[PDB]
Amino acid sequence: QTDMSRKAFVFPKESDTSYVSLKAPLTKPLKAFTVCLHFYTELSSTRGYSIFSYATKRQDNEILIFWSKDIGYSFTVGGSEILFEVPEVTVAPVHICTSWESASGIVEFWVDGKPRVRKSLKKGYTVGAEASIILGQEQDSFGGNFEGSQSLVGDIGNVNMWDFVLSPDEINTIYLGGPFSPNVLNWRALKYEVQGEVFTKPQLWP
Amino acid sequence: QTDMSRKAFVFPKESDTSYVSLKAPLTKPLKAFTVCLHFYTELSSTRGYSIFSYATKRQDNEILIFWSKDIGYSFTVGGSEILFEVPEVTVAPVHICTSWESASGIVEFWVDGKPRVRKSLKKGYTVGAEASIILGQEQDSFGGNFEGSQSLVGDIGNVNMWDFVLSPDEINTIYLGGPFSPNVLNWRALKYEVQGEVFTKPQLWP
Amino acid sequence: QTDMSRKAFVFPKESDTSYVSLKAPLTKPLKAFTVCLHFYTELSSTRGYSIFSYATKRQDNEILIFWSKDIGYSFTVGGSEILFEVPEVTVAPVHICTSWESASGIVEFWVDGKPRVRKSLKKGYTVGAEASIILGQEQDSFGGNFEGSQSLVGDIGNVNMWDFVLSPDEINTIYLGGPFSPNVLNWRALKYEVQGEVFTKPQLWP
Amino acid sequence: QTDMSRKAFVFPKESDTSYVSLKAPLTKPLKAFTVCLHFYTELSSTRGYSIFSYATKRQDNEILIFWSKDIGYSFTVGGSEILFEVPEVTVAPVHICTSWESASGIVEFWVDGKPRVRKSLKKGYTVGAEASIILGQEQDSFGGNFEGSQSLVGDIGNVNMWDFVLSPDEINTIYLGGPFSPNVLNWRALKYEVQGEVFTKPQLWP
Amino acid sequence: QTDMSRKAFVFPKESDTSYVSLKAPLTKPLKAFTVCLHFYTELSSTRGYSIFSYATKRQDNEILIFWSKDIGYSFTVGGSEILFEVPEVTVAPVHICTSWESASGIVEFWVDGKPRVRKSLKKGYTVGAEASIILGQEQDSFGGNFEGSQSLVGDIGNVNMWDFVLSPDEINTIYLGGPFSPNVLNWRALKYEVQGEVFTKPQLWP
Ligand SMILES: [Ca+2]
Ligand SMILES: [Ca+2]
Ligand SMILES: [Ca+2]
Ligand SMILES: [Ca+2]
Ligand SMILES: [Ca+2]
Ligand SMILES: [Ca+2]
Ligand SMILES: [Ca+2]
Ligand SMILES: [Ca+2]
Ligand SMILES: [Ca+2]
Ligand SMILES: [Ca+2]
Ligand SMILES: [Zn+2]
Repeated sequence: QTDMSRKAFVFPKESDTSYVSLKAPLTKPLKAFTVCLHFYTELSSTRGYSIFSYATKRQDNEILIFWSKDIGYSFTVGGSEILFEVPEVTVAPVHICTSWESASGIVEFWVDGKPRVRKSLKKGYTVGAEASIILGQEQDSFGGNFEGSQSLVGDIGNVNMWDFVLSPDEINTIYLGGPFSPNVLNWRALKYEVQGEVFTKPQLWP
Repeated sequence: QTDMSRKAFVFPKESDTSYVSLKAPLTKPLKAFTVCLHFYTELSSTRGYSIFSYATKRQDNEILIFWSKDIGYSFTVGGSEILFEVPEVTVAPVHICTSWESASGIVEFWVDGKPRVRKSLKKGYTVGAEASIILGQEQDSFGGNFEGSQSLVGDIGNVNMWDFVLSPDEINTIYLGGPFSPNVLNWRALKYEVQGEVFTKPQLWP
Repeated sequence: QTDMSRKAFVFPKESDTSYVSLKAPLTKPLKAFTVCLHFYTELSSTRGYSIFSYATKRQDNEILIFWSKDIGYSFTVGGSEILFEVPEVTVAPVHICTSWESASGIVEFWVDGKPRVRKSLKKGYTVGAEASIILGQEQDSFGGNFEGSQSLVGDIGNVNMWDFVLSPDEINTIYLGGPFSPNVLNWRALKYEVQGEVFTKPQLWP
Repeated sequence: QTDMSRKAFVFPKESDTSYVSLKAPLTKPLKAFTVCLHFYTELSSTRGYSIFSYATKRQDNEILIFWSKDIGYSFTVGGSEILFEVPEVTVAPVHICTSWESASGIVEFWVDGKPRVRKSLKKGYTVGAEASIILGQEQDSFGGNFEGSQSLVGDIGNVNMWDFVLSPDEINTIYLGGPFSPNVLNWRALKYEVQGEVFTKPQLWP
Repeated sequence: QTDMSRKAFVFPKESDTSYVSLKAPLTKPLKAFTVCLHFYTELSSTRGYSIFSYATKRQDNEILIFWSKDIGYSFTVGGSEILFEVPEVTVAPVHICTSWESASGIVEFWVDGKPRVRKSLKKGYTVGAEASIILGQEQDSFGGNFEGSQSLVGDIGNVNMWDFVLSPDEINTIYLGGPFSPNVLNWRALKYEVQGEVFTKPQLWP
């Protein structure tokens, strides 16, 4: 349990061996979640990259937030993908929150505190809770099989996860700053293991 | 009967089966009206879609607010249409207010609190009081004959209707969300029925 | 003799029969004038139109403010024309003031409270006192001979006229909504006759 | 000497006969100077024009501030020219200050209170003190030989000249019109002669 | 040892002979550093130029901050270059800070107080302490071999340097004007030699 407040993980160049493994108190399967995080990369007009990679022993893409060049954000749950298209890239750090709810299939995707349209994905599914949660690489197997062509080059931080859907008022707090207590991954009480070329530095964003 | 304040209807996937039917205490046929609503969709550069479908047994397009692909807003009263061309799509929630007065034929169309020029439509006509008012689908018959290629995919809310023409000052109060009470459809006391895949969630816009 | 404060004339369709004639209490030969007004039309990228038409029995274009397609504002006194070119159309209400002085020939043209450069027109000329002053149409004879393809379609209001050139401070006050006292035509004590399809409605601009 | 505060000279049409001669109480040659002024013209895309023409018996362009069509501002000392190119023309009144110091050759050119990069011209030169200073026309001889295709059509005023280089703090005050006391030409104590069609009117700029 | 507060160096013309050489008693090789400065030039869309050139006998580009036309900022440590692409030039003074740490190889580049992505250069290297630190020219040997085609034309000032990586809050303090004390180069106690056409003038930036 380490407090990572105001610090981010830095992956300064492309590799297939640099990653952070985040440990969640494994539990019953999830019927809903929210994941929020900050990241900052120049890779967006060049190639695609994984932002957050959650795999189970039986599904490598159990939850995957990904940037796909010439498209925009890619969001996948239990192997099924949906797109949130982005016509202009930002040259600045980005905050995202994304959520999924089994009962409705609704996915929300929030970029710098502003919502995309609601979309539909994997209504009725359950997300497994024996997970391998990885920052900086895209998993093709449980805890492994990374591709350098999907590695994250740049900074990522403030990764928090909850097992329910945050309301728009709660998102606004996470984006602007205020008190909250994530119950799956908490940045202020983070259990993690680093591997390869990854550094811990003061965050570049407010 | 339900205060829908801060909530919206969500239509997360294309279909011809998902809709909301709004119930008005309607008695007197209409010689004037104002409709205002907020909606959020990414469909605008892909296809046309219906925003507000008001149908009677004599005229399926008695009041129709529609987005026409590569044209802009389409406004229909008693089967006759007028266009408000839009050169550039805004991809963000939009507030619209539209009004018609039979005496002059004057139509107004307001987008995010800004007026379009006044136009003329159906001077002398009377709009039927026995109506089916639908969100999410376009009616080709009283309460039905929907076409999936005209469904709204996204969120709609703050739907309000009056049986007279709001003044520019009153429109501004609606847009900034000051106190009002509509006399045909009131979002703060709405009676409605839901069909198919539609959800009620906290509104995405402020 | 009517206070038109906060109201505008609406000309919702193309025609050669809808117009307003304004009556000055006057008849003194003009050695100078200023004309101010607000108007709102969506015609500007499609065709030309008359904005303010002042005719005497000797000269149909005695004072003429006109929009000419692909050029911009055309301003004529005593049948002689000067242009104030406009590269990009504003699709929003516009406020204009224009003035002329016989002694110097100096013309000013102010758009949304901002001055165009001073130009020269008809130095030494006298503008006739007995006039037909028309809104909505362009006159080719005293009080008539209108051309439908040059009709104003949209709203016009706040029309005022003085028999001297307003200073830049005075125009700034008129634009910003301060106090002023027109001595030829006064929108707050307006004597007029309407013909054809013209309506009086709350103004759309603040 | 008259106080011309709040007034500007107006040259309403092209000519080669309209100009204003400004009288400086000059004696000792100049080893530095600053000239500031406001001007407003719409000529900038169709031809060049003189802004401030200072001539000596031995040199017609002893100091010349000129607008070169398709280039931007042209600044000359003792017949040697430097350019401050302008990619996009502003169609609004402009305030300029420009300075030159013989000890360094450094030229400054400020446009609407913002400094261009410093440049180099005529280091060690001395500027003649028996001068003909004209507005409205470009001198090819001491007090004459004007070219109509180089005449200023528009307004000019707030013309002030010191025999030293103003500091950045002082320019900011001259742009803000805080207090200042020029020692060569003082718009508040101006001695001048007019010729041809030039008018004095209240300034268009605030 | 001069207090340069509120002054800048001015290089008014392109040459290969105008430069400033900054002196300080550095003894310890550098395992980290930060440099900050203001500069202002109009060269950016015409050609490349050197902003801060730090050479050792071993390496002419030991630390080099450089502008490359049609590309952006170039940052070099020990002859190894990284780019920070800039597609739209800022035609105004700019403040930059740049830092490197040997332990991680992480480089930071901040423009007008906002950070670029973190990149990687020369992990494990050491920057030599016996240096030639030049403004105004780019070094191809220890203290010389200047190329006029890489000369800086414009102003530079507020040059400071430290032997450690400034944190984000420390950069804020510098950019926003708070008191600070640098430990390698200090604008308030600057020792230097100058050759050629270089002037000291009041700074053009705040
Ligand atoms: Ca995978
Ligand atoms: Ca993969
Ligand atoms: Ca229909
Ligand atoms: Ca249909
Ligand atoms: Ca005509
Ligand atoms: Ca006519
Ligand atoms: Ca000359
Ligand atoms: Ca000449
Ligand atoms: Ca070199
Ligand atoms: Ca070189
Ligand atoms: Zn944040």
